[PDB]
Amino acid sequence: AGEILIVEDSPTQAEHLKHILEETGYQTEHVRNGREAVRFLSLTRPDLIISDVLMPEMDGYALCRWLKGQPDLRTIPVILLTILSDPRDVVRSLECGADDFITKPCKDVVLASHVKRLLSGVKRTESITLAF
Repeated sequence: AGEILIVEDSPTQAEHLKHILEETGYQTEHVRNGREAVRFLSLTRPDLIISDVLMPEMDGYALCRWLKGQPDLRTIPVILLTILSDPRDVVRSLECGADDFITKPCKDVVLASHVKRLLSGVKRTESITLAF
């Protein structure tokens, strides 16, 4: 129990995220950019999303802004994996509206506890639901 969508362009980094999250017991799915995540979320609802920033088509900031715009999807917790190397990085992060920020190079332990914490938070909420 725990279905997590990983949004990551680097195949090896995606794999590392796959390893450490499945080892703690989550089921995971992988997508390469934000636009693919949109296509995924048309059919499937994950419990949590982890997105990197740098990606083709639709970057992680843009995906977060989009997710928080959608009335049924805004509730899914998003972790932004980000690198803050200049003031524009800080501004883009502050505006994207992710639920959690983790800067790259990170400890697996920290990523682990963040996922856990955010997922214990959404244990306070049907086959058919109307979108109106």
